[PDB]
Parts: sequence; C-alpha cells; structure tokens
Amino acid sequence: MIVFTDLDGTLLDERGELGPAREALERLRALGVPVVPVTAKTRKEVEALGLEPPFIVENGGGLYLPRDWPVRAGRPKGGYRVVSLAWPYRKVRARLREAEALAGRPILGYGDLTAEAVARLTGLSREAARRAKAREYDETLVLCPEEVEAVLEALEAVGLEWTHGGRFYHAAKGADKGRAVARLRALWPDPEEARFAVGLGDSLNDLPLFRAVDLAVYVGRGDPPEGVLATPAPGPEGFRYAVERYLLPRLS
Amino acid sequence: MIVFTDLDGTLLDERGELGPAREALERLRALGVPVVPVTAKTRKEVEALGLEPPFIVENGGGLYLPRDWPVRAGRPKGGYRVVSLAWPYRKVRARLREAEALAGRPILGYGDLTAEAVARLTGLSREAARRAKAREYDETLVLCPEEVEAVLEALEAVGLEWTHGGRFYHAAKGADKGRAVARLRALWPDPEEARFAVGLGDSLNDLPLFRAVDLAVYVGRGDPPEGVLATPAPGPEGFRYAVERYLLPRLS
Ligand SMILES: O=C(O)[C@@H](CO)O[C@H]1O[C@H](CO)[C@@H](O)[C@H](O)[C@@H]1O
Ligand SMILES: O=[P-]([O-])[O-]
Ligand SMILES: [Cl-]
Ligand SMILES: [Mg+2]
Ligand SMILES: [Mg+2]
Repeated sequence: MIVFTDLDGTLLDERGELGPAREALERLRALGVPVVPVTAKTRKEVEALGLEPPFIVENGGGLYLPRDWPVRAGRPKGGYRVVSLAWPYRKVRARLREAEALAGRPILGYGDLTAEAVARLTGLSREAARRAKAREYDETLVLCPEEVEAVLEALEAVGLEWTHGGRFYHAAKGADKGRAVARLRALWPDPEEARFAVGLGDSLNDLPLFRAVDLAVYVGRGDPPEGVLATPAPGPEGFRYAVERYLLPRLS
Repeated sequence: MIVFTDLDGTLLDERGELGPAREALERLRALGVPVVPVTAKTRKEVEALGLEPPFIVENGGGLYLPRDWPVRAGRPKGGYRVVSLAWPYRKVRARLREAEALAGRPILGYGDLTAEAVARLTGLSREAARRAKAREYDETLVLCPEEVEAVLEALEAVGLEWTHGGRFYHAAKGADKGRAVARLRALWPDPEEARFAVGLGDSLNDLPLFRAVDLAVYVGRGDPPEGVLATPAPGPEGFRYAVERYLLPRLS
C-alpha cells in the first residue's frame, strides 16, 4: 500500500501546518506505509514543510525522487532526481501571453506579481510567498471571477491546460496528478507495495488523482465526486478518520 | 502667456515622439513663451523624454520646479524643488489595502506587479515600465471590469479619489491637474506672464486642465468639451495648428 495525498486542505490545516495530521502520519509510518505528497505546491514549499522525496509537485508537473532511488529515472537535480512531466514554467508563461492577447484582457499570474503581492493575496508570509513563486512547471493564475469563462477558453485555444487547486486556477501543459502518480507507481522499487494505491484530496486538481488510485477518499467540503469515499469531517481530521477507518482495517 | 500642455496624444505622436510639434515648440521658444508639460507620467518618465522643469507629474500630484526658481517654494531635491500637492504613493498604497478589506476582493495596481508585467500590459519596454513604476503620488490600478463599481466605492470610502486614464483606473488623493496649474501660476516669477494661460490636451480627462486656463484647446479625437476650442487634426498636428492659429497671432 502507498498513500498518495494532497497537501492543502487535506493533510495540512487552514494555517498550512502538519500539526493535526501528526498522529495519523506517524501511525502510517510506524506501519511502514509510504506516504507521498501530491500537491499544487512547488518543490521549495514542500521542502519548507520538511517533507522528503518521493513527492510530486505543481499538479503533477514534476516527480521528485531520492538521489539513491533504486530504479534509475529522471535527471540529477542535486540531492534529488527529477522526472519532468510537464512543460517548464517559462514556456507556460510565454504561451499565457498569447492567451492574453486572444482574450483581450489581462491574465495575471504569480509570475507577474511581487512576493509581497502574492503574500497579501494568499495570506502567506513574505518568505512563504517567495517559495510559492518559485515555480518550475505550473502557473497560478489570479483571475476575475466574471472573466474565468473567457480566460479558460483562451487557454485552451492556445494549447494550455487548466485546473483549479482549491482557491486559484492554474495553467500548465502536461501536469496531471494522475499521470504523475501512475509514473511513480511504475518506478516503485517494490511492485507488491505499489500494487494497491490510496489517494486523498479535496480539490478539482485531485480528480485525476482519484482515478489513478485503487481507493479514493475525499476530505473536502460538500459532496464527494462520483463514487468516491467521504469522511465526516474535512481536512486533517478527515485524513485521520480515513487512516483509522479505511486503511488500518485494510492493513490486517 | 504660458502654454500648459498634455504630453501623450497632444505634444507627442503615436510613436511617443514629436514631429509636427517640434517646429511648433521651437517657435514658442523663440518668442520666449514658456511651455509647461502637465502629464499623468512620473518624473522618471518625464526625465527620460529630456524635459526640463517646471513640469507637473502624475496628474497634478507633484509640481517640479528648477532648484533655482525665482519664487521659493517646495522641498529641495537635487536639481529640483518639489511642491507635493497629493498624498504620497506609500499612503495611497496603504489606503488601497484598507479598500481591499472593504471590497472583500483584491485590488491590484502597478506596485503589486513586476516591471515585466507592467511592460506587457502597457506595450512599453521593460526599461520604460520601470520608470512608470517609479510613482510618487498616484497608483495605476488593474481592475476587473465587473468589480469596478464595488472597488471605486471602496476607494472613496477610505478617502481616495479615482480617475480613468483611458486604459486603467487611477487612485490618488489631492492629484488634480487644474489645482497644480493654478498653483504653478501663483508661483510664477513674472505675474504678467502668467496672466494668460493656454491649456492643450487630447482627452476628456483634461477637463480640469481646460478649466484652469484661459484658452483651452482640444487636439483629441471626436468632439471637444463644451467651451473648449478644437482643431481639425488631432495630436501634434493640432498642437502645431493651435500654435499657428491661436497663439502666434497674439505675440506679434
Ligand atoms: O491552488 C490552490 O488553491 C493552492 C492549493 O495548494 O495552490 C496554490 O496556492 C498555494 C497558496 O495558497 C500555493 O502554496 C501553491 O504553490 C499554489 O500557488
Ligand atoms: O497541495 P494543493 O494541491 O492543495
Ligand atoms: Cl501625458
Ligand atoms: Mg488541495
Ligand atoms: Mg494624454
């Protein structure tokens, strides 16, 4: 069993801290069940949470492996090996300029904004904002609600893909959580261990995650996606519940 | 006679240069007629055009005088004395943060954007965009169309004033072209020379300029405001025509 999990809204509280998920995580760790973050966050953000590879960043754009991963894949990015699945950020940003020209209205993303501006928009500290701006694949968009329809069509027109991470729309090409999870599973050292996969999440960017796993659990607010399991409480308390009620009974 | 002149679309042509207006200006110079730029541009932008003081920047937010101006006014700053008529950019930005809280939605402006983003949104080079970002009084806003009215009400609630500059909305407090013109006229060394003021502009947003002068000339497209003279051709062509038709005969 491998547990693939979103970070924001799932494993982290609304303050963005691993506090409440501790018990649940240590439980999984004590039972030697691998937990793999699969997130919209950048590598710098994931590192700042103290999380170690393997992990999947920027909506599946990059798969980070430990340098000594037993299965050789990706290129050394120092201390890590990285499997790049999506276009690099610079190319997404260039293509966004074309979408903007098509749309005839500004399309702003983190790359257009100061760290101070991003901090003010996200509630993050200045330092956290810098790490959120350090993007390698995916762009976080800051869209007018009323312009979303026109903008998304312009993204599609110019060959970009879009998703939503819980609060913001994102633009990328080739970044898919499910594709990244499937790749990581295929690169897993122990085939038996990767044979059964669990996925937890709460946002639109997680539907591809739910489809790439064998057991999907939704810990967001409102109704679960089609035929996906639910929990009585959202976020980390939902994560804890799922571990205790869905996973442990499966590990016996 | 003093000639107060708008820059963009008035003294400057489509390529941001001179042309027909160069000869017109040289002619005014020769007759000893002061020409005073009055512009939405920042002092850094005005300097990049090679323009010497006195001039009025940021829609009347600041009046720049030569350091050795015969009438003592303003605060010394290098080769200038500066009469600040409006709140400083820093205070405007802080009030904008308050307006954001009232409007319950982000209010972004140039201070939140990189020079590259400002360049892209305005069609300027990165270098010119850096100069447009060096703002001392007025903030340029990038507002969602459907959120404008909510934003503008919020701006006013926190004590800001707003204008629409053709492309973007602006926020400031105390920045008015007419007040700046009246101030400069009151600070003119030779009162007789300041008794008759001409104001040339190309926009309806030049109304405050037009009201503060004795002879108003519109060199913009379409109909001029009521009580404002018009020229057959727009831009520098109009500037040249206006100088030939309205001003030159007066000095003879
Ligand atoms: O899309 C979102 O709702 C969140 C979900 O994690 O991701 C963005 O927003 C987060 C901050 O709220 C950043 O940490 C991520 O890097 C990304 O920019
Ligand atoms: O970590 P993000 O996809 O909420
Ligand atoms: Cl101007
Ligand atoms: Mg999420
Ligand atoms: Mg103008």
